[PDB]
Amino acid sequence: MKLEQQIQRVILEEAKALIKDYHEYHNRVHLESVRNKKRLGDSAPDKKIHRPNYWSFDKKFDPFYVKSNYKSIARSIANKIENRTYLPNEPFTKDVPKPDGGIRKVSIYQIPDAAISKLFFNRLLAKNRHRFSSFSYAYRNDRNVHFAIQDISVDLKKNERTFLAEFDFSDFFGSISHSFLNEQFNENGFYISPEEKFIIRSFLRERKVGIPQGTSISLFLANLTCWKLDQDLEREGVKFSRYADDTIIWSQEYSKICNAFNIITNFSKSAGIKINPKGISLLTKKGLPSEITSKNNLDFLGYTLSVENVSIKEKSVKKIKKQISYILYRNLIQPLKKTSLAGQTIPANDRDKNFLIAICEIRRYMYGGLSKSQIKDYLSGRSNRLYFKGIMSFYPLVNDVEQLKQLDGWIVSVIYRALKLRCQLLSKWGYNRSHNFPFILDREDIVDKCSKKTIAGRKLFEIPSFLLIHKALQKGLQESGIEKIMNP
Amino acid sequence: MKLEQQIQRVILEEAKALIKDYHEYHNRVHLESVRNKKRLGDSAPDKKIHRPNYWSFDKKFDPFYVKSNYKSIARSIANKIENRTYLPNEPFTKDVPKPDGGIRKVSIYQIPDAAISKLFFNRLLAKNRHRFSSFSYAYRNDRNVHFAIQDISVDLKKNERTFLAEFDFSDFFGSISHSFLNEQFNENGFYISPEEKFIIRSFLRERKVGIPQGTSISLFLANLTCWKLDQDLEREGVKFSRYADDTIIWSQEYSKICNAFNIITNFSKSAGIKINPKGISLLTKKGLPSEITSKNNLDFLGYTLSVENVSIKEKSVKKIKKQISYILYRNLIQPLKKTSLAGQTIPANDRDKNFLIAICEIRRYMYGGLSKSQIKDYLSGRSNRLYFKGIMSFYPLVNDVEQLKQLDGWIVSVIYRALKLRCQLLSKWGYNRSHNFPFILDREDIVDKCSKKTIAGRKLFEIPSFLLIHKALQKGLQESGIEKIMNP
RNA sequence: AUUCUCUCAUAGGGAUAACGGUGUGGCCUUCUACCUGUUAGAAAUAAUGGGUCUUCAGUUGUAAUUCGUUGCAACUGACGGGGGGGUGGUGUCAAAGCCGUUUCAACCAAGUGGUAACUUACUUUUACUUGGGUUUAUACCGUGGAAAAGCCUGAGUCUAACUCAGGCUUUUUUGUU
RNA sequence: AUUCUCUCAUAGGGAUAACGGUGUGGCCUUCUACCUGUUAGAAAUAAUGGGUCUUCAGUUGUAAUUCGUUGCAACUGACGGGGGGGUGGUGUCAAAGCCGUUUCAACCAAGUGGUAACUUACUUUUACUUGGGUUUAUACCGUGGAAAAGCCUGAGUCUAACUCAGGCUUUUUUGUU
Repeated sequence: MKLEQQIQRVILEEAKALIKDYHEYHNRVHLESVRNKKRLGDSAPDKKIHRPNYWSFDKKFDPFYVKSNYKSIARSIANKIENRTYLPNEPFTKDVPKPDGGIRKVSIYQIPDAAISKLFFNRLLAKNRHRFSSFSYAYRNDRNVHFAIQDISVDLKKNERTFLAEFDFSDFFGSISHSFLNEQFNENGFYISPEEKFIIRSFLRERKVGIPQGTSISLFLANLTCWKLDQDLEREGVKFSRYADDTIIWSQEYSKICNAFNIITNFSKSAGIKINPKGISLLTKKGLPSEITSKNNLDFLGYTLSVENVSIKEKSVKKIKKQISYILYRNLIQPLKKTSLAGQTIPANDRDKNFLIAICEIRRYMYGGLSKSQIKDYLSGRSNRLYFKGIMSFYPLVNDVEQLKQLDGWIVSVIYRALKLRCQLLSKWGYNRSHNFPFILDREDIVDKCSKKTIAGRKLFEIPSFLLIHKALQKGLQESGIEKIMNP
Repeated sequence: MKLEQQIQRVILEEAKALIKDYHEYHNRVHLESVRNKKRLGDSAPDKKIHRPNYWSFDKKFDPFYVKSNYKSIARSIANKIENRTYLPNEPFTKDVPKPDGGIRKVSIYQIPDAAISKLFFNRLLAKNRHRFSSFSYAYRNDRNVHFAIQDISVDLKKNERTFLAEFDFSDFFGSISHSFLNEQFNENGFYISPEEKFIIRSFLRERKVGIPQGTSISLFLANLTCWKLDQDLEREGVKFSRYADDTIIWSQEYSKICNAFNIITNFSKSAGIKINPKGISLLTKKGLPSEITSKNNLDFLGYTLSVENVSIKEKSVKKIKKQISYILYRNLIQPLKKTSLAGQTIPANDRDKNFLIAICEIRRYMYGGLSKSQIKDYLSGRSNRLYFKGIMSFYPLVNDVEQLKQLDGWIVSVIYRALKLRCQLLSKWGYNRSHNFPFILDREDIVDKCSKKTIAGRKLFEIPSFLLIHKALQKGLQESGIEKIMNP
């Protein structure tokens, strides 16, 4: 297997994946434009197929061009690597404002460069996995981060007291001396081949100071750079997880966390660049008090972890509520708030197509489109597999029944209120439908009525419930684990 | 995917693997009997195809019977699991004498029970991998134990003073209360499903006290029973590895090792059964002295690990020498020590077929059959892949050039001496061949002459060298890692 | 029968001789520096049959250098143990030493009180075979078929002896070849 | 051209209109409790069209029990928020409270100084769609072909005006369908 053939395969697969994503993009845009025409009538805006802007910044950001000449690109890249002259082209960088007031600098390399990065740095990560720490993730959406969450959750539940602290490694990775990185190349038993060292040094030479964040090379270079920090924190006995440019360190002892702070600074001085906490707190039971500055629950990647349970962060709950409310608004209010309702089917005959579309959109967003019979069949044993899609799939570890029950109530209440406003708007337009099915139900009846309603032999009006899919998620976690339910 | 179908697949695959192994066994026996006929002439023993004894102790130990009625076996096993009456049949148990003076009780379950054990306990180990420790292995031949070795090796090289201690958990797993095991079923975030709990309890009920060792269920149950010991040792800051019923705990601090001893004592008390050391020592540079009872090098699974290098254990070197010496003896002396040399080709015309067979046997044992051109192409870059088979494949981490150089000298010397004895014996039988090629070379010439010799255009007289394949092993470790060279 | 198929199936029924593999060589194709006859051929190469090195470290010169280092020469420094018995120089006031010269030893053995054996072997596991796939020959485990030999039992004539029937063991060819 | 093919190839040449995908439905097949018309049929079922629950905790009885627990009934305990404005009881010496009664609110909002909008959207990533595979219809991105309309430029007769040629933009059908 020659290197040129390997580069060919990698570049071609990356290009094909991007092409497939764009094809599905424009197909989705067309299907949605057809549905939106049906929804907003003549007011429906016209389709607008966009192509990513960075496709034009360089021709090699474009999947279609790279697929046009991936053989020549791979040929030249292999020759440049063999002659040790290869240097990656500049990536597209956009500065996104971090909510904490910082700046996260994304880097989108060109398809050839990204392909080479994956080919080599996935190999280096696989070859050196046992030298790296446990809970080290390059992205804050990585599916494996929940393992770290699980650990902290378990610890929080068991430990009488859990001291925690947080750190921002953003500036560390923005400006870390590449000479320090190079000093780590032959330490901690890392198996880095000479050609791999050339590719690492080439991607670093393309940069000037710091490691590119959010890239195929980020995880490996971070682990290689922070290997001594990880070793010192493990020798102290604290547990830690690095996700992107954030690090959480928790322990059962105050002295241990203090010494961890000391370790981070010894590492900061040795690296030439400082690491600053977001800082330190104690997590205890809600009833019991604290001696040091403390909070009841930590917020860790969309989870509010407490000594009593794991729940969804209020920001994440707000996002869920935003999506559900906008589903209902888009399908049941926005069309009726236009200047003309021409081409928009007005509900009649005890049938609202808009309400079915909205309930189904909410069901897709939450369950992934599952029926309550499917979920109950999984919960009973009748069925041995239930696909776990939707928003709850991203919160597999939630065990807060009260939160999900409250969100159930909120879903029902918002359905009632939006339907009432839809009736009011319809009546303004001159279509009395209050007595009809979708607008006559009282709130304390919606669920029941919609549960009984059937169309095409399938109950497509049932109001989706977070608690049912939570039951299923708990069973699926106890039967398959986290990794098997966050992707099929 | 129903449970019966899953059991069917597993039982059939296990039976087929065993059948394939037996077929290859008798085919090998025949090929070797043909070669041995050629070697020992009329004195050659007759073939004797054996079948494993345990195949007859129960019909389900026999792969062929299980393949005969694997459908009925799977049907009944699935029904028994669903009705929660399944109980594994007694395994075959032979008590082997451990060199330390102990007894290792191996357990060979029947093909159905082994298949079920794999099906469920591999799932459990995968689903709970992140809850387990790093260096936990169920066999002392597991390919991943070398990662643990690598870790300690690195530590030894970097640390001045590496306090080590060793522990025997043999009696712990021989008699651990199954109630303690059951108490751990709902701890450390372990995801164990109800059916998995039934299967664990069934395999335990089949036993009475302790965990079966050397089985598919050994690793998981050992991790589940020792999870709190692992957590305590990790909080202390010591690093440890459990291989089978052996545990090595190392640290850079004496206080940490002493506190680890205290932890093991407490865990022994909480389990109702004691854990005894083999005990506590300090590993330092060869030149520098020590305070406490100390040794220059620890012996860990075929490795003599020192602060200066990693070498092969003297017992393992003895084993290598035994195999090479017997190869030469069998092919060059034993046939000539028989009563009659009838049917045995006597060397003449400057060709010794026996010497070629012996050199090729040694090459297979050492290199795996590689040519020195293949190894030099890998070492140079001409060739990008060299399969790593033979004895050195089991010692991928050796970096002791002196040991390999000494073994090179020993190979050349033993070749010379065995050839000289072959010449003497041949002359007794009345066949003077001292002037001929295989009996004329001086020791300090053997390699050179054998290097230049060629047959079929390929140099199959070259004396195999440990150091060349060590160069190749080092390059392959720096290019592919441990996991990729211990199995292709 | 280890094949194929039925039984509310970790066990039992049937029906056919096949099923499952092994070494060699062939094509396919994965990667492989240089120099060469001699076959084709118009110097483009291919199959073939002979040969050479190919690694690591330092020094120095040179080019790049984001000051971690990197490409190229080209010079030497290693690149095949240890032990026993004699014997020469060294190399010192003696002597350890350590240079080399010859003999002994199949290994353990640089050791045991002593030293032979062993590979379908001993064993804490000391464990694996030649990049992936497929078909001309030589085969293999089991099962089936055929023949021969030996032994035992029973029946007919019956002093002997002969014939028939049943059972058991062993050895040879083949359909997979 | 995003197809196919050549150049010692991160770039350039050519040749053809195709390539790459999407929703629906069909078969294949993975797993799916019970009760039912009405179609086939001799009660063996299949496609169909309607309906019910299916989870968790405790108590008790019972069977196993390696004393961790496990199968089965069968009884209740939860199993769809919060807020604002009025209003009844409670439930106390007042009052917090907390039972229920009606209205308001699309969400954020249990809040902002104020409250609307928004899904190809905002964003630290807030990220994904209905078990696997394949073909009748409706399509999609790009490219190609055809037609129509508009604008600009040049040429001939030339006051006008007409004709031709070139370029640019937009909109419609199809070969993939």
